[PDB]
Amino acid sequence: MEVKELERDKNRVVLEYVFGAEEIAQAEDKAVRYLNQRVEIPGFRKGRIPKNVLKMKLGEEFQEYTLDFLMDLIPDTLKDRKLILSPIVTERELKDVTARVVVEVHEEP
Repeated sequence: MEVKELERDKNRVVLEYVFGAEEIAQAEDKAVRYLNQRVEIPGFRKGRIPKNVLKMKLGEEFQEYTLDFLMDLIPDTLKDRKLILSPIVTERELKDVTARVVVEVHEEP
């Protein structure tokens, strides 16, 4: 969880929080949990739905939840700062794992 200051308009700042991997795990987990006590899935016991299920039967919604939990860590960061109004959240996004590789090919003619 490393934050980086973008712009500063006198007393109006705009910080950028970027969360680690493990951090997303826990956040994910808080989600998985938070949901189990709120939704029901045809084929599973109450509060027993696996993450693979939710993650696939929730679509980008589960992704939002995971982010929500990641937000909580924020408050506990501005403790030393003397604030006026509660910090707003301009934007946010969760980028899933991804791999890339380019290759060079030669054809006939």
